Amino acid sequence: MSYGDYLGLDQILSAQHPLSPDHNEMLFIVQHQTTELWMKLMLHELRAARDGVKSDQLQPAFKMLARVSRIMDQLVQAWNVLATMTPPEYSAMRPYLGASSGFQSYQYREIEFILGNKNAAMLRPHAHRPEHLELVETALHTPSMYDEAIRLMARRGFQIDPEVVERDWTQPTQYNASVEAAWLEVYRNPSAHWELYELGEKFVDLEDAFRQWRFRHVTTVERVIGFKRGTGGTEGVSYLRRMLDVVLFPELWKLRTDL
Amino acid sequence: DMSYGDYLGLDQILSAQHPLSPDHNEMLFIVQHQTTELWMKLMLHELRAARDGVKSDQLQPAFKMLARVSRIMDQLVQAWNVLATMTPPEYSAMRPYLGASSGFQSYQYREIEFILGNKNAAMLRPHAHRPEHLELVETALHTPSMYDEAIRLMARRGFQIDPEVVERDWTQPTQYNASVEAAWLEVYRNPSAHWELYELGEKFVDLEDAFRQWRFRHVTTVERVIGFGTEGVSYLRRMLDVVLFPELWKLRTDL
Amino acid sequence: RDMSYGDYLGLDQILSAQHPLSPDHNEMLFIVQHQTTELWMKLMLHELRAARDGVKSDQLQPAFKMLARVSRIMDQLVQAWNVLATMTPPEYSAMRPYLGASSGFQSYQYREIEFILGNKNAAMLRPHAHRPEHLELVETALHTPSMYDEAIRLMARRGFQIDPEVVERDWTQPTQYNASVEAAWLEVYRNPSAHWELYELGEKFVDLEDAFRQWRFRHVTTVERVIGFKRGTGGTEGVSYLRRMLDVVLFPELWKLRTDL
Amino acid sequence: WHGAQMDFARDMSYGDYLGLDQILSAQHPLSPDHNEMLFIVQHQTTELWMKLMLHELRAARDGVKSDQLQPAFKMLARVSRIMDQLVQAWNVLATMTPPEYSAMRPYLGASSGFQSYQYREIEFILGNKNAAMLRPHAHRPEHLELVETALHTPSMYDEAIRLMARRGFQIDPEVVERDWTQPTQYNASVEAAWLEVYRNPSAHWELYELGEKFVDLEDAFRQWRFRHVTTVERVIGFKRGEGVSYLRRMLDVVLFPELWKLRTDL
Ligand code: HEM
Ligand code: HEM
Ligand code: HEM
Ligand code: HEM
Repeated sequence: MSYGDYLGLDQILSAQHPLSPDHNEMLFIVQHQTTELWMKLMLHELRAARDGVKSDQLQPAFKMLARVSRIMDQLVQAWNVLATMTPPEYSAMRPYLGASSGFQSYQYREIEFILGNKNAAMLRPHAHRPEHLELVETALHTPSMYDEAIRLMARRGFQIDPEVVERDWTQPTQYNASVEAAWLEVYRNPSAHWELYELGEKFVDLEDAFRQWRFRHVTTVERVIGFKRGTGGTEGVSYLRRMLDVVLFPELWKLRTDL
Repeated sequence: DMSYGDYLGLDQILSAQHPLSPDHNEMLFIVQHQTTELWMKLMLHELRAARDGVKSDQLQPAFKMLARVSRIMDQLVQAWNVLATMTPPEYSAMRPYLGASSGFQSYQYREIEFILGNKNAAMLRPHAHRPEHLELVETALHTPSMYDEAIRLMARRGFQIDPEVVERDWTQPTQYNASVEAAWLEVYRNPSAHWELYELGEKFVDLEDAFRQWRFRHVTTVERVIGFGTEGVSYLRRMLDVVLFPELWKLRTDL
Repeated sequence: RDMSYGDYLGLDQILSAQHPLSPDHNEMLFIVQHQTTELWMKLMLHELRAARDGVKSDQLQPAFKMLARVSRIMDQLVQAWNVLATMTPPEYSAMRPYLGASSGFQSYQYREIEFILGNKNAAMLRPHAHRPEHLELVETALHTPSMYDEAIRLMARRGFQIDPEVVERDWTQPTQYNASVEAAWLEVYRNPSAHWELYELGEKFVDLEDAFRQWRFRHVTTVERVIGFKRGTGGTEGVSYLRRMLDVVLFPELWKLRTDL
Repeated sequence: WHGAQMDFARDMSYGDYLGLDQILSAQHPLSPDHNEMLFIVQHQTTELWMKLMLHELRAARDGVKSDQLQPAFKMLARVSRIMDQLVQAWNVLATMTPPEYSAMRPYLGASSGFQSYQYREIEFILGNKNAAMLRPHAHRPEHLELVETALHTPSMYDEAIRLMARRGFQIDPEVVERDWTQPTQYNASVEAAWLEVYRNPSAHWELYELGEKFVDLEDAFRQWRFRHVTTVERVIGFKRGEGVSYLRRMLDVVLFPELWKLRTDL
C-alpha cells in the first residue's frame, strides 16, 4: 500500500469543488469536511464508550471519552479558521451555493441522538437518502449514552424510576427527580462512588464542549452573515440561538443548585 | 437542488476510511491523517495566493491569507493531542497490517516544504509511480518559493540584493545570503520606514515557528507511540534543524 | 543592574499573594485562576490603551500589531477555563462558606476593560467607592471616549459623514446603534480595497467582541457547572445575571452591517 | 445594579480575598519601552501557574504514596490543563519583535531563569535532580531550603516505582531506595514492570493509566521546553559562542526513561 492508497486520499483530496470563482470557497468547503471527518471518529468513539457503559466496563470508556474530549477541542478551536472569512468574501460565493444546510448532516444528527437530543422531526432532511435515513432512524430508536448511564446507575443500586430505565427512546430527555437524587448521592459521597463521580464529570465536559461548539458556530455564522432577523424560528441565526438552550444531561446540571 | 452532502462530497470523503486491522484505534490513525491532509490542501491554496500577492506587490491581502494560514497551523499543531491518546499496545495491534507506507509519500506536505523554500529534488522519488503528484511536486520544485519572492520584492523596492539570489537554480535548498540579511536588518532597524516589510518578516518567522512546533509534535508523538540516522525517529529528529528563512533568524543576533 | 530574577519580577509579592481561607485543596486553583486572569487583564489594558492612542493619532499599523497581541492574550484567557472546569461542585461547596461576598463583580480592571470597549455603566463605579484609587481609575475610564468611539471619530476624519452627535457626546453613556455609523462601515466593507485599513480595523473590533463573547460564555458555563442556579456570592442572581450580560453588544453597527451587505 | 453588593467599606472584597494589591502592583518596568509589560507579565503568569502546579503535583505524589490513585489521576488531569496554558502562553510572547526587545535589553541585567526556584522544584519533583542547580538560590536561604528539600525528597516517579514494588513487581531494591539527590536513570527491572503493565493493560489498568499520565506530563514539558527555545531564539537569536545552546541541550532531558524505552521493546 501507498500512503495515499491506505488513507483513501484519491477520494479525500478530490472532493473540493468550488461553485463560485472566489478564493474563499475552499475554506468554506474544507472547514465543513474536516469537521465531518472528526465527527465520523467521534461517532466511532462514542458508540464504543456507550458499549462500555452498557457492559459495566467504565475504565476503557473513560479513555474513549477523553479521546472524544480532545476531538471536541479541535472542533471548537476550528472556528478560529472560519472566523477569518469576512462578509464580502462570503457574499461573493453566496449566489452559487443553493439551499444546502448543516441541517442535513446526518452524522451531526446521530451525535445529538447519541447524546440524548432526540427529535423525530429531524429525520425529514434525510428522507431522500434511504441510507442516511436508516442511520439516523436507528440512532433515534437506540438508547442514548446518557440513557445507558442512568441504566448503569440503577444497576449499581440507585433507586431510579423504571420509566426512565425503560421508555420510548425516540423521545427527548426530560428531567427526572429520581435521577437527580442518584447523582446527588454520588457527588455528596464521591469516594464511595468514584467511577460514577468521574462519569458524571465526563458527561458535564462533553456537554460543556458541545455548548462551546454551539456558541462558536452561531457567533461565527453571525459574523459572516449576520442575524437575519424576521426570517423564521426554524432556520438562520434565530434557530442557532435557540440551540443554545438545549440541555443534554439535565439532572447533572440541576444537581449543582441542590447540592 | 444541491444537497449539503452533494456540495461537500460526503459520499466520497465519508467512505474513504478503510481500516486493515480489527483494532478499534485504527479509525483514529486514519482520520488524523485525513483531516491533516485536508487542512494542508487549504493551506496550499492560501499560500499560493499569498505568494501571488507578494509577487504582484499587493501585500495587504497576502497578510490576511498568511494570518489564515497561521490559524490552520494552530489547528494542525493541536491535532497532535488527539493522536497522543493512542497508546503503544493500541498501535501495536494495528501495525502488522500497515505495510511500509510512509508520510514521505505525502505530496501535499512536500509542496508545502517547497513553497517554503525547503527544496530537495530527491524528494520527487516517492511520487514517481503517480504522474499527477509527480507533476505537482516537480513544478513546485522549479517554482520560486514564497521566500524567493519576498527577496525579489525587496530588490524591486530598492534594496541591494545579490543578482545570484534574485535569479537562481530554484530546485536548490534555500541558503544564507549576506545581502538579504542586510536588507532585512535595515527593515528591522527602521520598522516605521518599512512597515510592510517588517510585518512580512514577522509572518515568515511565525510560519517557520509554527512549522517547527508541528515538526516537534510530530516527532514527539511518533516517539511516544513506537519509541526511538537513515529514516525513523532519527530522521524526524534531524528535521528539527531544517531552517527555512535563515537570514530572518540570523538577523536577531546582529540586530 | 545586579538585581535578580525574583527581584525584577516582584516574585516576593506575586508568590505570597495566595491566601486560601478554607481547608480545601482546591482553593489554590480558585485563587490562582483569578490572579493569572487579572495579571493578563493588566497587560490587556496596557495594550488596549496604547492601541486606542494609535487609533486617535492615526497610527493604525502599530495599533493593529497591539490588537493582534490583545487577541493572543484573549486566546489564553478563554482556554484558561479548561483549568477551572476541573473543579467539581463538592470541591467548590467546601470552600464557599469561607468566601463571604467577594466576587468578580468587584474587579475594577474588568470594568476598565468593558469601558474601553464602550460598555459604559455609571452604576459600576459603586463597588469601588471604598478604594478611592480604583474609584478614580474607573471614573476616569467612564469619562474617556472608548476605543470604538475613537474608531468612529477616525472614520469621520477619513471623510465619512458621521452624525456630529456621535463624533462628540456624553461618553459615560453606553454604546447605541447609529445609522450613519453603519453606513460608514458598509461603504468600507463594500469597497475593501479602497478602504483596507478601515476594513482590517473593523475585523479587529469584531474579533475582539467575538473573543470577549467566548470568554463571557465560558465564564457563565463554568459557573453553572460549579454552582448551578444558586445565587452568586456577589449577591447577584448569579448565572441569570451573567447570561444577561452575554446579551450586550459592544460594536452594534459592525454586526448589523452583515445583514445589509 | 441587579441585587449586587455595592458597599465594601466593611466587607472583604474580591481584591482583599485575592491579594490583588500584591499582584497588581508588582509590575515595575525599568526601560521606558511599551513592551516591557509583556516581558514581565508573561513571567509572572507562568510563575503563578507554576505555584498551582507544585501544589497539585505534591498532592498527586501523596496519593501515589498512599496508594490512593483515583484522586491523584484527577490532580494530574488538572496539571495537564495547567501545562496546556503554559505551552500556549508562548503565543503571546511571540508577538515581541527583536527591536522591541533590544530596546529594553540595556535595562535588564543578569536575571537568569535559572533563578526560578519554583521551576527547579518542578524539575526536581519530576526526577530531574541536579545539586548544582541549588547554586542560583544561595543568596536566598528560604528559596534554597525549598529547593534542597525537593532535591532530597523522592520524585513523583520514584514514588511510582516504589508503588509498583508494593504491588508485587520485582523491582531492584537499589531503585526502591536510592540516593534521591542522584539524577533519574534507566533501570531494567523498572522497564520489565512497565512492560508487564502495558502488555496486560486490563490486569493493571491503574498503572497503565498512570504510565500514560507520566508520558503526557513529560511530552507537555518537552513542548514547553521547545516553545521556550524557539521563542527565545526568535527574540535574541542563537549565539554560537548558559545561552540558547543550553536551552537546546534541555530538549534532551528525559524524565521517565523506561516508559519511553518500553515502546521499542513492546
Ligand atoms: C460561514 C459558514 C457557515 C454558515 C453561513 C452557516 C450557517 C448555518 C445556519 C443558518 C444554520 C441553521 C440551519 C439553517 O438555517 O439551514 C446552520 C446549522 C448547522 N450547521 Fe452551520 N454555518 C456555517 C459553517 C458551518 C460549518 C463549518 C459546519 C461544520 C460541519 C457547520 C455545521 C452545521 C450543523 C451540523 C448544523 C445543524 C445544527 C443544529 O441543527 O443544531 N456549519 N448553519
Ligand atoms: C503514530 C503515528 C505516526 C507514526 C508512527 C509516524 C512515523 C513517521 C516516521 C518514522 C517518519 C520519518 C520518515 C520515515 O521513516 O517513514 C514520518 C514522516 C512523515 N510523517 Fe509521520 N507518523 C505518524 C503520524 C503522522 C500523521 C498523523 C501525519 C499527518 C499527515 C504524518 C505525516 C508525516 C509526514 C508529512 C512525513 C514526512 C516528513 C518529512 O519529510 O520531514 N505522520 N512519519
Ligand atoms: C468556578 C469559580 C467561579 C465562580 C463560581 C464564579 C461566579 C461568578 C458569579 C455568580 C458572578 C455574578 C456576580 C455575583 O453574583 O457575584 C461572577 C461575576 C464575575 N466574575 Fe466569576 N466565577 C468564577 C470564576 C471567575 C474567574 C476565574 C474570573 C476571572 C477574573 C471571574 C471573573 C468575574 C467577573 C469579571 C465578574 C463580573 C462580570 C459582570 O459583572 O459582567 N470569575 N462570577
Ligand atoms: C524573550 C524572553 C526570554 C528570553 C530572552 C529568555 C532567555 C533564557 C535563556 C537564554 C535561558 C538559559 C539560561 C541563561 O543563560 O540565563 C533561560 C532559562 C530559563 N527561562 Fe527563559 N527567556 C525568556 C522568557 C522566559 C519566560 C517568559 C519564562 C517563564 C517563566 C522563562 C523561564 C525560564 C526558566 C524556568 C529557565 C531555566 C531553564 C532550565 O534550567 O532548563 N523564560 N531563559
